[PDB]
Amino acid sequence: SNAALKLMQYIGDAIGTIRDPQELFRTVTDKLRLLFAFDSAVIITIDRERREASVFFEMLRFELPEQLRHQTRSIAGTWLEGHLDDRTVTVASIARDIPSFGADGAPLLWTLHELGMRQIVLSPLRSGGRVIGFLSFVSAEEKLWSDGDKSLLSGVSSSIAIAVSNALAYEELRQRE
Amino acid sequence: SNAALKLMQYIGDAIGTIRDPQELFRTVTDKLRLLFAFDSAVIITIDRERREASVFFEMLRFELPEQLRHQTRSIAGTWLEGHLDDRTVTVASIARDIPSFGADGAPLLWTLHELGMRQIVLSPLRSGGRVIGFLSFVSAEEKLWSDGDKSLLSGVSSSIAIAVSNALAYEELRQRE
Repeated sequence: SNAALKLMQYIGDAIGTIRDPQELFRTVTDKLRLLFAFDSAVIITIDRERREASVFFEMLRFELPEQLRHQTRSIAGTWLEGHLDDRTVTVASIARDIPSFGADGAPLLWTLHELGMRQIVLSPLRSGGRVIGFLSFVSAEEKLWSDGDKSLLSGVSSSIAIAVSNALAYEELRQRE
Repeated sequence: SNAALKLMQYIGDAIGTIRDPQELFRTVTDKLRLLFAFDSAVIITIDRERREASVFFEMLRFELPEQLRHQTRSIAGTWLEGHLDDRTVTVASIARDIPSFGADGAPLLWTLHELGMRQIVLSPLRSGGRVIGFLSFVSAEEKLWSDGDKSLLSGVSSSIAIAVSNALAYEELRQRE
């Protein structure tokens, strides 16, 4: 109904008003909680050629160890690298839905499961035809996601992609001079 | 309505998939006609310091006089300069709501009326509190703009604000190259 409509208008408004990123994305993450269930959310940005991922923003309810607390890490040959072309939302059981899962090549995933996380949602972020990042949720319980929930998350993510791409361009401008 | 929600989702999606900016705005504009009945639209960029505005995108159903055609022009002392702090959408009768009308200070206004436009709407384009430009519509008929109409225009303008902001960033970026 108008619930999703109003959330998008709110995000839109927030984007064109709130000046600093860290407080923008807090406000946005908090409001997402009116439509979507999750315990923890992160925005990750992707460097396809360097095969790397960076934490762009986080709102965590757990605390992970330090080695896995790096802002940037390789994703070469990891489960995530296989979602670099996604158009739609992914809702996966950490321990069942991901073939990498083990202490082996998915240490992160293994540690998340260890922490008592059970479910991870991926919502791809696009700009100019390229996936530039993901919005992600992580939860202790397996939250039920209908196709329509997923569609609504896609739509709201369009907005976030928007905001994230803007920031990224203010960065690329900053470090070009 | 559902048509409103989809309109936003569609725009968010166009923005994340369409590499070419001119066809991005042709596409987004035409989709705006399904919910908004208007003659012609324009996207204008503002330069508050220099007191100028530039035509960024146009989708007109009429030609303008040679002398009103310019890419870049002064808005110093114009009725537009008074809307540079606007948060909300302005809907206005050309001959009744604009004090600059008729005076030689608003020749563009005059032509539009001459051309048979009667209502114009301003939608501020905003990125982090500052107005960077305007989306604007003209119609010969003075349609009723509900608050819900205006909210829709605002929310959708939000995304278009960041699309244009981004375009301007990449432009600078390809000069620093």
